[PDB]
Amino acid sequence: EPEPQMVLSPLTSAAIFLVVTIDSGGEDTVRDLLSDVASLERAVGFRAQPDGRLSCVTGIGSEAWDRLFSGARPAGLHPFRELDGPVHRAVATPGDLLFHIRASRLDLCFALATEIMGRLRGAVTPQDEVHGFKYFDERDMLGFVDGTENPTGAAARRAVLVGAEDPAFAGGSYAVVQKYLHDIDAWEGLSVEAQERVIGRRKMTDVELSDDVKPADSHVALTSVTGPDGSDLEILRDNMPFGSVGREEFGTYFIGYARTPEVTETMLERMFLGTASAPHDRILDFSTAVTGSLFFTPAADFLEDL
Amino acid sequence: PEPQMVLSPLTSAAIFLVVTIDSGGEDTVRDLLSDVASLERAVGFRAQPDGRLSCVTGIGSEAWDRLFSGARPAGLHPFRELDGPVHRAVATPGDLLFHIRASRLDLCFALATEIMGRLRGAVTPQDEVHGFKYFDERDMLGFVDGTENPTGAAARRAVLVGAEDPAFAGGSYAVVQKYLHDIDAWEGLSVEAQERVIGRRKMTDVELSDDVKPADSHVALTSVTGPDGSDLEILRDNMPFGSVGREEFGTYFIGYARTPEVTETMLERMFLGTASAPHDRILDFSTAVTGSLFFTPAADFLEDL
Amino acid sequence: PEPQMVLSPLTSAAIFLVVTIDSGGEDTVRDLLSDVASLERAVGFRAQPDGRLSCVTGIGSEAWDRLFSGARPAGLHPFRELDGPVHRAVATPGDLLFHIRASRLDLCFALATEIMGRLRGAVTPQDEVHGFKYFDERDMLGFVDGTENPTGAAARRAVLVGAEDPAFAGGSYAVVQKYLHDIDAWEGLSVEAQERVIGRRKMTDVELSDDVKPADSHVALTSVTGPDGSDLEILRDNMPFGSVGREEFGTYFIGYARTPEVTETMLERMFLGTASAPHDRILDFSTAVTGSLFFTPAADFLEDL
Amino acid sequence: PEPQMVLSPLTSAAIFLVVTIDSGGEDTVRDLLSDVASLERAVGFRAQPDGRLSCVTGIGSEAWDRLFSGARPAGLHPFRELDGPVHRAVATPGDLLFHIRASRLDLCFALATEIMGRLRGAVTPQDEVHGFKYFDERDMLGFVDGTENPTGAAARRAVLVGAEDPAFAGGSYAVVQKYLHDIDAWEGLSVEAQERVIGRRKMTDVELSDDVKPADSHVALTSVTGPDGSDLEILRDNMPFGSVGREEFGTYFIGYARTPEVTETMLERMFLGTASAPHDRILDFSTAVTGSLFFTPAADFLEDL
Amino acid sequence: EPEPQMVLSPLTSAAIFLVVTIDSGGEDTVRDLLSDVASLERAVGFRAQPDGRLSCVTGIGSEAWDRLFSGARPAGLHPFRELDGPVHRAVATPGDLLFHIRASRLDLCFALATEIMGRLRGAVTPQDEVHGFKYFDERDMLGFVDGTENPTGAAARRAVLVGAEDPAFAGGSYAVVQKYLHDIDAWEGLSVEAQERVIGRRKMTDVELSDDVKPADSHVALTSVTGPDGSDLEILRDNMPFGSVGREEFGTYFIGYARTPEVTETMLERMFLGTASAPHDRILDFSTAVTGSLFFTPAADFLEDL
Amino acid sequence: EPEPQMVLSPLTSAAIFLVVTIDSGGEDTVRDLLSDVASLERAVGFRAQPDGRLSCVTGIGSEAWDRLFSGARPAGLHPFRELDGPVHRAVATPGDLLFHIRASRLDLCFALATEIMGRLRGAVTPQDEVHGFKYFDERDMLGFVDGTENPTGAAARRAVLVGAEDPAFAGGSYAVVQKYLHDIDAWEGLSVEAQERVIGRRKMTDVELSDDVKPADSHVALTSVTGPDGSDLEILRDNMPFGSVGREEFGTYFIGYARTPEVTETMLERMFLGTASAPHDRILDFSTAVTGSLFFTPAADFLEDL
Ligand code: HEM
Ligand code: HEM
Ligand code: HEM
Ligand code: HEM
Ligand code: HEM
Repeated sequence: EPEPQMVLSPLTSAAIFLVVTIDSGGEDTVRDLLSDVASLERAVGFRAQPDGRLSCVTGIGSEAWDRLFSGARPAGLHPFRELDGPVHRAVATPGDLLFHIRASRLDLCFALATEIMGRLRGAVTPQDEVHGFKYFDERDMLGFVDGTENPTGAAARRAVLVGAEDPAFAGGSYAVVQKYLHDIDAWEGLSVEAQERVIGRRKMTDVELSDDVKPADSHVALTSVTGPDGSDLEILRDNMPFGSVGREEFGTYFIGYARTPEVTETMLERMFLGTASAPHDRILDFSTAVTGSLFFTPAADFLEDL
Repeated sequence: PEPQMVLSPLTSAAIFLVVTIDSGGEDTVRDLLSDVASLERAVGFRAQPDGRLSCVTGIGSEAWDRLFSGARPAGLHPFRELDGPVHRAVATPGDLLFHIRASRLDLCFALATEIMGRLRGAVTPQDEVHGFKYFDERDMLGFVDGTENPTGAAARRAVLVGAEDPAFAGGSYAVVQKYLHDIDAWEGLSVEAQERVIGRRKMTDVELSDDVKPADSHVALTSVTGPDGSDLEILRDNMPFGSVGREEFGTYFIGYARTPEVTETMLERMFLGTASAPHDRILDFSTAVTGSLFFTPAADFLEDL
Repeated sequence: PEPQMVLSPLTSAAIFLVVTIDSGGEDTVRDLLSDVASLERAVGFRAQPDGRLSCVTGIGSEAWDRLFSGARPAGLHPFRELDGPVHRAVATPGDLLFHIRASRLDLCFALATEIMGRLRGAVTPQDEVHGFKYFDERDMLGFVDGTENPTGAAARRAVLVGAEDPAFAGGSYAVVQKYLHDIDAWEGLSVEAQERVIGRRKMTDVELSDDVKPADSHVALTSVTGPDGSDLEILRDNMPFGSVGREEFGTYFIGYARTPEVTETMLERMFLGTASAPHDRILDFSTAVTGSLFFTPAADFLEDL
Repeated sequence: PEPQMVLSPLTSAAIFLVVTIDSGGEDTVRDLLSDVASLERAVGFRAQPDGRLSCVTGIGSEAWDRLFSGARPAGLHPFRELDGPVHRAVATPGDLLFHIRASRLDLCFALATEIMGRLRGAVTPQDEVHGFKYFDERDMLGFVDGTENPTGAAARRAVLVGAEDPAFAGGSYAVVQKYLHDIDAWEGLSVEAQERVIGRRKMTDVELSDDVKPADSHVALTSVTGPDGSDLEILRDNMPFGSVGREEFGTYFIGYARTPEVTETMLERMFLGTASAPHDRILDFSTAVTGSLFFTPAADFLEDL
Repeated sequence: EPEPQMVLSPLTSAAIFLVVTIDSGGEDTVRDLLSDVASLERAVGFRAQPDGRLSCVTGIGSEAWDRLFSGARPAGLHPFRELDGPVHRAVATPGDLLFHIRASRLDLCFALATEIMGRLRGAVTPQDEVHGFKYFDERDMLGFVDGTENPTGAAARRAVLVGAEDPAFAGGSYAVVQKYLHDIDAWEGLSVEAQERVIGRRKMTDVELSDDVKPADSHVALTSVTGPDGSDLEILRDNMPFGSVGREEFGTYFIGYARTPEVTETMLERMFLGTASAPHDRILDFSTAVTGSLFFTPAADFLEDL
Repeated sequence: EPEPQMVLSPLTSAAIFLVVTIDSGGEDTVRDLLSDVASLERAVGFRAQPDGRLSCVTGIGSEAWDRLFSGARPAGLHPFRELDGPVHRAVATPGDLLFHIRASRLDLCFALATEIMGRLRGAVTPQDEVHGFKYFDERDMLGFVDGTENPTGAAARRAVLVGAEDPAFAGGSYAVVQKYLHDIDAWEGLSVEAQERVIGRRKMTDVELSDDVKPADSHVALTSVTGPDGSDLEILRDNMPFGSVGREEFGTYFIGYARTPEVTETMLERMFLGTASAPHDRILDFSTAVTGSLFFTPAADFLEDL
């Protein structure tokens, strides 16, 4: 049985997201580090038993996969697909390796990131680094509770882990990342009731709007997708807030895990390109994506066996 | 099948709500049942990771027949009043049970508010108790309460319906009784005399030897063996409650079991007695003022309505 | 002079008990008053360092005359009923107040049990509320409640009797009112309209600017400048309480001040209005169902009798 | 088969008790063994949810034959003394092991008190150590200790007896050794020299790379592969202990494994060395003063007595 | 203003009590350590802020004082006085220095004890070392809540700290220590109600027995002492449980702080020698003192300025 | 009478440091914000009682003081003095207003910073923003415990608050800030013993090196200063780590409070210009100051009485 990485684990109060590209000639250094990442996680993490909750999920992009490995590839691994809507665009930006590092304290995340990057210096170029923090009662920078309808238990396993559809890569997952910045000035121009209509849930109490008042171009409406067989298509989101007050940067770092990119891409298409009933997701009128990358997060034993 | 959170541990706060369904309110109730898990997530997610909010929803026998057209769970029936020579276990109205737990009362109250907001005009409240942890898991009689609950696999076996009733697998049966205690009488006993009523040491919670443990002690009467030698177990999530001004010192009893027959066997022994015991001595200091039985279906049963 | 714990912060749990003294109950009460500090330590020491148990004991005007001869506190009088054009602040009976707080309800309940056990047959309960923290220090209207309470030296100056009444230095005066809210009406307002009722932003708790704050908003009416230009302040320890099944969503108001005149001035503005404001708009959603005044003596007063 | 809590994590407090069984003590011991799980619950339930009390009970080779008729676990034998050219792994008496862990020492102490109370007059104590967490999971040599323990499925595979000995499935083997350290000699080494003794970086706990890791380093010598190319793993629940007055700075070693052969292989490598290492350098600063081997049966084996 | 040592600080969950004698010729070593002890306490303690709560209170015995210092001695400092009752005895045992180390965790206590003893090695001989631990809800090994009637606030300051009566030593205090071992076998044979009559309070609830039921030879009656002024004489007790289950050692480590030894001495005299109304304190029928020592704990500035 | 700002408060797990300049014409907006900052601190902080521990200390620079206020100036207020050593330089950088925001959680800090900067938009220009985090057991990025010798209690009050020497500004303090970046690659090539000789304390245990082995150019030797009266000159440090792993930015944000800037300036002179026995503080061989500013932090009531 393949052991997954920690893709099913819960939100934490601190996170570091690091995205790098692999420099020409840096492949051997990267493969050696991949084989040791679990050992590094334990080395740091054991220090803060029992409440540290340190984990690291490592993802590899399509272009990078083909530079690192030979043989079969995961069935759905491709570069992030840029979505060029009439109004809003989802950009593709460079990224070969993702390290999604979580803990209950930032120091543990920082210590592990330090160890990883120490091993990679001179082999990679950093592309993005975000230090995420919990904001009040699991809110995002738009002031709404964010993560509520994540799947749990068996449903999460079924939504997130590769299975018999791609048996050589069972136990893996696909992660899509996008860094979003928000236009807080425009957002705060809206009444609370108008913001609720953009999201599709009540702001303070986080209760979903009734189907009779929920707009068709609300975020919740557009990201609710059912498959041809009537099943709900779900993803697991580990979004974190971030920002810088003096630069007026207020962001949401989006990261979504799913057993095939087709689920997450369907959601993104609905948001950016719209449906017969909605031109686009109204959340995008206040949110700009500035990065966009797709990664395969292999089963943990795949990494170990390097 | 995914169960509701019937296996989850005791918490520091709880709200127990029992309502009856008004004639005409059935549709509203089915709508609400389909959404209860949603509402739980809406409130609970706000307080990850330490909130530990849960809600277990149960449905009574008469309500079942009013709400659903298909098969009935095999063990589902009205609570059976037990008319003992001295003490009585009353059967009181209740169609729907919401057993709400969290580490803080606010989460319980917020969720209860949302549930009741959806049911207003469809149901009549019968009982509402706000329970609280009392020191080191003590009840209002001063004893640790819940010690011999089953855990892990033993709990699953004792609590969850399985292949004996396969269309309802993952469900469970809850019996509730609200008890009020006569604390004046109880406090007139010595500690040793109280230990003989319960069957355990008061301060340390160690079981009395079989040599010393009276036949009519509570632990003796609620220890039941099956014909296959094995102990019959239930999972109890009792909480204290009360009002000092009204001299109300209570234990809210709630017991979960894979069949009601187990919890009914224990109640029979308590109230009706055995060869060796007229009745459970705990009932000399405890009066049951409610009594209701519910089936708590698997979570996917409620979602699919 | 050692004050009672009138300056201590909000806690997550409280019990408020208000009783009247039966005729012939005086001596039993006096004996209890002399022991209440001892009882608080008896229970509270069990939960050091985090229990934070306290009990503040207050005595009403009529009761004062029944219990004690000699000097009366200068400001002590029965709560004054306020009969406004639309809203009324009722005066209800109460001779003794016990304001019990802790970080856990069990500690409060244990202490209340001890106190009432010592008073049984000498007093009659008038009110009992069990308050709980609601999210991030919110009240049942959904606003952060207590923000502008004074701290440090400013609190001491606002709350404790000093040289103006030297025999009773270190005392304070408490006004209590139990309020029930009309949540259905309140929830009919937009958040922006709610903010204009209160005078602060709802989610972020920032005060509205003076150019937008309505004259009949709550913050506007309860901001009162004294003879010297400075704000007259009180210390509020309001707690939410309620019952979902009875649709009872409440705020237990308790405010401490060095003279009742401050609190009474605020009440008059709220209920009777001013030239600028008909009445406090919070009262269009909030009904007072009790109203009592108490003097809370210095701790050494109680210890000596 | 329900295992005892041999797979559970390190805790901040522990008591290790080793005793021998006196003449005629067998019946008393068998009665205790049947009740030990009940005693754990008695104490443990008091400190839900965070007490994390557990007790693992082990029985030695000679004791097994005195207590039980019928089959013996395949791997149970007396601890094998190893007399190396420089260092010795001593064997000392021990019939019963109690490995008691919790998040607080009180819980461990209370359970140990109850156990020893039942055994008074039937057993002679041989060793008692009260262990405590030291900073960030450090040992008395200043190194993080426990990092490479197996977890999850790998831990089950490494620790629990399976189909190779089916009557005893769910059991495990525990080896204990009390080590005292020469802290003066240790503190005479540079940090970098200490890291070469252990095989990991001192502050950050990162393993030295293979190019730099000495062959007589502790991590090198206790890394063993079976013929399959499989890593042989044990689960260590080591705790620091000591007495400053007596200059007693210790490590209480306890390691669980599915067969004693794994742990014995490691001890042989440490004490007797390999082709490339005379002995483990950790032993130049560490002296074993006890050594015993126990079998820890499945929990239901004990309950069935 | 004299700065006291942490003699007013509350009970903690962990404690080490160390008593040593000063070997011949060890005086200079000890004086240097005394000047450094606050610095050692910060060196260890700062690592664990804000919740470590580490403190160390250093005391010096009467004989040791004369060996260490010339000039003024504190007025109340003398060797502990042996009390030879008809039945029970309070023994006097050697002790020149006391270290009363407290924290929320035993590691901090142990680390600081280690640094202290490492500096005193070869200059001192250990006489006693006890590792105390909190037992449930502030109970002692007899199962009673212990510490309830300790003074707080200004009442504690008045009771504990030397003031104008000995101005050269203002902000000091006096500590008496006794290690007690209990006969738990005998104690656990009593009914709870009989135990309550020994102590003077309710066992489970910790409420004081009323005057009309409390026995004259109960512990609470014998340790309640009114001064000339008709006011209560008070001490501050930081008693901790300790023991070893194999040796049947179940102990109370008594430590009591007071502004003058006369207060603690009066209490001990009542307990061990009794009154007109009581032969002795019934607690002593289940408790044997095996050490007894008296220390002065100077103001912190005294130690640093030597 | 005078209530200080929270300059005596302890270290917390999270901090934001914001330094801004006041734009031409920004003065009135700033004065209005200064009068409201306490109300904003309460608006956010009350939400998180009792464990949020939110505070904000507001400082004003020398040039800004004269732009903002008429009448008396604090006696010690002047621009930060650049120190140009032979090897190392302490740079002076622009800064009119300092907001030192601390809490147990970063969200509270970020929320309050957001409210302050929202009021100042168009009136100020940000110069520096640092989000500090606790690193293990109060360590800095050099791996040493940092803060140990801070004064406490009465000694802190005396070291930090202005008193009768400047009675109009009694209850204020002076803050010096410097953002340091560390050369961790160079630092990590030193043995632990060599690092200990740079700092002047044992790395793991934080015990001070004895006076025989402590190098005269060690950090602790150079920042140990006695006044003419023989007494130690003390400051209160609230230094926090910060960093970005991808940029290899590993920093110490230095902030030191004192009753007069002369104390802190003497320390800086010793560090940067050295003594007869030490060319400069060895810590500076691994640490570069990239900001340097001096602020007066007035009593709370001074800000309010605007
Ligand atoms: C731009 C920043 C984003 C923000 C601030 C945001 C915020 C939210 C919020 C507040 C909710 C409702 C509560 C919850 O269930 O989590 C929500 C739901 C959801 N979001 Fe987003 N979201 C963002 C981007 C995305 C993206 C890019 C996707 C998909 C690619 C996505 C997929 C979802 C899904 C599947 C749900 C659950 C809908 C349901 O089944 O009820 N979100 N998000
Ligand atoms: C006044 C109401 C009740 C009180 C205060 C109470 C209290 C207790 C206490 C103190 C114990 C011993 C510790 C423990 O194992 O939990 C106990 C055990 C138990 N009670 Fe009750 N109980 C009550 C009602 C009931 C009822 C109505 C039932 C069953 C219908 C029940 C079933 C049990 C069971 C099964 C045990 C475990 C006995 C054993 O296996 O040792 N109890 N209860
Ligand atoms: C229905 C009952 C009440 C509710 C729900 C309520 C709620 C609030 C809220 C939300 C605030 C703003 C935040 C704060 O500073 O605490 C506030 C402020 C205040 N309330 Fe009330 N309150 C009630 C009754 C009263 C009463 C009866 C009094 C006085 C007799 C009073 C006096 C004050 C005062 C003095 C302030 C501070 C105003 C300022 O200076 O900004 N409140 N209340
Ligand atoms: C003498 C006292 C002992 C001390 C202080 C000690 C300390 C340590 C330390 C610091 C580590 C490295 C971190 C870790 O992975 O836990 C380690 C690893 C280990 N120790 Fe020891 N140990 C001792 C005795 C033993 C004994 C007696 C055994 C086996 C019979 C043992 C088996 C192991 C194993 C298997 C590892 C993991 C090696 C690896 O796979 O990396 N240790 N020990
Ligand atoms: C590179 C920036 C800095 C780092 C990493 C740093 C680190 C340290 C460390 C590790 C200590 C020893 C433990 C302690 O007592 O806090 C220390 C002490 C000290 N530092 Fe620094 N420091 C730095 C800059 C400064 C600056 C700029 C000053 C003064 C202007 C200063 C003043 C002090 C003082 C007064 C002490 C206490 C000395 C004693 O009395 O023992 N430090 N610092």
